[PDB]
Formats: sequence, structure tokens, C-alpha cells
Amino acid sequence: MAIPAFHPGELNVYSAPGDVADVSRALRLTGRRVMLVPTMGALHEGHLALVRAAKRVPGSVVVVSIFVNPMRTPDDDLAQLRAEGVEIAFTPTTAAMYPDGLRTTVQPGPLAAELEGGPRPTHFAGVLTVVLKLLQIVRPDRVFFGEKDYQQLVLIRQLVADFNLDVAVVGVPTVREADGLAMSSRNRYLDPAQRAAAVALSAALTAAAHAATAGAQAALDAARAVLDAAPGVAVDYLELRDIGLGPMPLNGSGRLLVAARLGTTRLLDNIAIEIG
Amino acid sequence: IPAFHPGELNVYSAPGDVADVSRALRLTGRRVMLVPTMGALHEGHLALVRAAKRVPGSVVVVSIFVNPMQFGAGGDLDAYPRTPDDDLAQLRAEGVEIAFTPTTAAMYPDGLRTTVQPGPLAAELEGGPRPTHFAGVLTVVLKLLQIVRPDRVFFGEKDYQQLVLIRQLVADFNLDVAVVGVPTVREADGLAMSSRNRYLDPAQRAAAVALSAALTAAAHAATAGAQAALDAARAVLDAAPGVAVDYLELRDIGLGPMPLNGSGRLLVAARLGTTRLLDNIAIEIGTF
Ligand SMILES: COc1ccc2c(c1)cc(CNC(=O)c1cc3ccccc3o1)n2CC(=O)O
Ligand SMILES: COc1ccc2c(c1)cc(CNC(=O)c1cc3ccccc3o1)n2CC(=O)O
Repeated sequence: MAIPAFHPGELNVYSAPGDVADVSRALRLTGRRVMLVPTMGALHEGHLALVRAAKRVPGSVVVVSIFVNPMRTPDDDLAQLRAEGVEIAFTPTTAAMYPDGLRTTVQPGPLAAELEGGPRPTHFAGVLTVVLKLLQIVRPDRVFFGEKDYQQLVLIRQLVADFNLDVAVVGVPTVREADGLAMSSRNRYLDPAQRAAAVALSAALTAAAHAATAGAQAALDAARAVLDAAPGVAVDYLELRDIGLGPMPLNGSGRLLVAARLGTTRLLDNIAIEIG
Repeated sequence: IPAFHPGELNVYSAPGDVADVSRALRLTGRRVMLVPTMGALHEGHLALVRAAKRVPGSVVVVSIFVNPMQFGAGGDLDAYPRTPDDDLAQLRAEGVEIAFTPTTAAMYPDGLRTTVQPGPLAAELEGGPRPTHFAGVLTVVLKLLQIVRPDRVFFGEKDYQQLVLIRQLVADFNLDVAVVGVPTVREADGLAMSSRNRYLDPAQRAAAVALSAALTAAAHAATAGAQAALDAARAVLDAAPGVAVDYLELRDIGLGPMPLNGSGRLLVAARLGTTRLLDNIAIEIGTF
């Protein structure tokens, strides 16, 4: 019942859930507002944008979890976080996260069966289960996700509302390459022809977002034409929904989402759309 | 913060109100105890409340909510006893300071959407014929725990499979609460307390003593091993007028995927007319 060592203003690494839970609770008692940034593999600028967002809350202490599925290299990742002034990295093993194996889990609502839930019908159960655990271990005031995985973000908001969780969910605008391609660990697999064609996803969506003054059908036809101008872009879906991913209403706010396969690589993108 | 009057019973229906009060209290040093109930309070519930009040510095929150999601049927949901007036009167007499009495709309404003899927235990025993019953229980318990954020949550051992699943929920989702299991309160003859005992007619009430008789006979027979324990309990249930046994199972204490060693739980469920009764007891095998 002694609190684990915490050195303020340094990067403190913990692998044990109980240690990070004790430190986060001790920190919340001393004033600090605990921010959580969940991550998975090699850190990229997308991830750094979540960190920076969390850093700007006055009195924040930022916790970055690094944990691979059951849903890169440790050296550089940790160097990057130190550089960002992150004070806690949580790096648990699979065994420490799942000491009893897979047992009680979260069952998403029917949204999880749609869109990405078509090829990966249990994917979102995994993500929601591990999010719930990280939220209970760290007990942050705010948790930060990219808007890139939009359906994921919406399901997370559903989790927080449905299970009455305390935490504020912050969606952070997707970081993009110079030509608009949304950042993703998958981008590096693309060969040159594929990387050149992949700019069609973001170009389609931004075209649709500007075509939308002319109504929903013009937005969708614009995105579709841009996708049709690209070779080797196999479109899995292109759907305009309302902001919670229900059916898009006659006018007002929506989201347009696309997924496509370029060779063996699946890419996704989405954008805010205002109808008329 | 709504009003909170200490040494009185404060009743809140809105989850935001009880959440605000509970947080406010924990931050002034009071430890928050939660006793979840479905109302129709009996002495077994008052044992939970007493256990909670005995924790130094406690404030006791008792929830009363008949959770539609854990009911199947049928007319089971509409049939559950509701005695709101006797319930709050009991809580005032026990010196409880908070009752949380949410509406169905406040708990399920989006209907059934994200839910808890229990592990494989939920498909065994009570769950075999009621495959979504324990997903409903665990989903509600998770919500009540997030709304109230108690330090310690109290459950009877009578619904032992439920208590085991609740400890699984707490371990598997890293919940910060301690689960306290309180031994079943029984009538003078041994009959386990239950909201459903009111549906036994005089003859069924007489015959219902066989469940606890059979279990206590087994716990003592158990020096002679598992088969003798099981056969003692079966003999007693067989001797009982109009008791229809649904199962009698001797399991390891976790009810889980491990064999019985020295410590077991013997569980029984039986029908007296239309009334399903459950009971269970600790069993030590042999030299235990
Ligand atoms: C703000 O700009 C952007 C742009 C693209 C982004 C991100 C941010 C963040 C991500 C990837 N998501 C995670 O690492 C992640 C989510 C998650 C959920 C639960 C547990 C661990 C988790 O880890 N990507 C896309 C990607 O890398 O493919
Ligand atoms: C300490 O001695 C005993 C003996 C028998 C007991 C009890 C105590 C308590 C109960 C009934 N349980 C609830 O009302 C209840 C509500 C609830 C709500 C959410 C999660 C779990 C929940 O459990 N029974 C048995 C019964 O009444 O059939």
C-alpha cells in the first residue's frame, strides 16, 4: 500500500496494471488531471497529435498506453514520448491484461456488425473490451482517440454512455500526409503505384465535402467519380451516415466513410459532411 | 450535488444525482458501500445493509431496481414483487442514508445496446435454459458500479452463481471495488430467504425445508466423500412431497473449469408447483 515510485517531469514506465492504477490515483489526489492516450504499435504523428491534445489540458499528467491487440520497437517509441513530455507510459504484457484469459467481454451494439464489422465481426468486441479495461486501470478524466477510426470512436462513445463511465471522450482530427493520405501504420506497405492511387480516398472525401452544398446525392457521386478515376482501388464501401452512424437525415450533419483495398492493404478514411 | 441530509434517508432517482452525492461524500472521507437489490426487501437484504453499515466511516447506498434485461419470459418481469413502500420503510429503520431508485428510462435510454457478455459460466446451471439472463445481471451491475463508484459492494451467497460471475466481472474489467459476499440468511427451519418464498402455499412452504435439509445433510455426509454427500442430499429431496428437482450439482468453489478438490459448493434448484427455489452450501470433502 506504498505508492510506486513516480518522478515528476520524467518518463515513468510501468508494466503492471496495479502500479499504474496506484500512481494514477495518487496523482489525481495531488491535483493532477489524468489524460489517457491509448496506442498500439510504432508511434506516428497521429499518436503525437493525441499526446499534444492531452498535454494542453492545464494540470494534465499524460498516460500513454502501449499494448498490442488481444484487441514497433520499444526504444524509439519511449524516446518519442520523453521528447513530448509524457510522464507515464503503461506497457503491460498480454498476460498482465488477461491473467484469466478471455472471459467476461464487452458485446458492442449492432453498429459493430456494419461497415468494418463486415469483414471483422468480432474486431470491435476486442477493442471495446480493452478500452474498458484501460479506462478502469488508469481512471482518466479524458481519453483521446483519432477520428481516423471513426466507427471505433462512435462505438467507444456508445460504451461510455451505455455503461455510465465518468470519462470525457476526446476525438482528435486525423493527421494526414502532405497529399491528404490519412496517417496509418499500413501506409508503408504500399508500393509506389499503390501509394499514388491511395490519395484517391482523401481526394474523394474532400471533393464530396465541397460538393455537398449541392445535396447528398452530389456529394456521393462526386466521391464515387474520384474513386473511379483511380486504378487498383477496390472499394469495399462508400456510405454517408449521420454523425452517430445511423441513417443520414434529409439535411444537417453527417459523416462520409470509405474503405478500399489496394493489393493486400486495406485503407480507410472518413470526413465531416454538411448537407446543403 | 442535490441535497444530502445525513442521518436521514435520501432517495434519488436520477443517476447523475446519486453519482454527484456519492463522489461528494467520498471526497470528504466517507467510504461508499453499495447494496444492489431488486426491492421486495427481506432480512437477507437487511443483513447486507448491516454488513455495509459496519464498515468504519461508511455511507450506505441501497439501489432498488427491477432490471428488465435479466428477465426472459413471459410474465416473469411483470410478476416480480414490487413493495416500494415497505422497502423504503425498512431502509429508514436500518439507518440507511441513500436509496437509489432509478427509472427504466434513466438506465436504458437507448434500450439494449452495448452489453456485458459473461464468460462460459453464464451458460451453465441457471443459465442453461436462460442464455441471456446473466448478461442482463452483469450489465446492470456494471452500470450501478459506475454510477455509484462504491468502495465495497455487497451480495448474498444465496445466488452463488451470480456472485461468482460478479467477481469475474470485477476481475476481468479491472474494476476498483471490493466484492463482499454475505452468508445466506435463513428462516428458523433453514429455508433460504428469498423474494419468491411468498409464492409457496402452506403445504409447499412445509416441503421447501427439504432443500436446506438436503444440503446440510450433504455437508455432514461429505466426510465419507462426494458420492455419499450427493446421495444424502438426493435421498432427502426424494423424500419430499411435491419437490421437483431441476439440478443438484457439486462443483469446485469457482464453479469453473477445474475439478472438485477438497472444497466444493453444492447447488440445488427445485420446483414447488410453479415456484423455482435455489439454495447452495459450502462442502469440504473428506479430511477437510
Ligand atoms: C490524430 O491522428 C491520428 C491519425 C491516425 C491514427 C491515429 C491518430 C491513431 C491511430 C491508431 N490507433 C491506435 O494506435 C490505437 C487505438 C486504440 C484503441 C484502444 C487501445 C489501443 C489503441 O491504439 N491512427 C491510425 C493507424 O495508425 O492506423
Ligand atoms: C444475506 O442473505 C441473503 C439471502 C437471500 C438473498 C439476499 C441476501 C439477497 C437476495 C436478492 N438479491 C437482490 O435483490 C439482488 C438485486 C440485485 C441487483 C443487481 C445485482 C444483483 C442483485 O441481487 N436474496 C435472494 C432472493 O431474494 O431471492
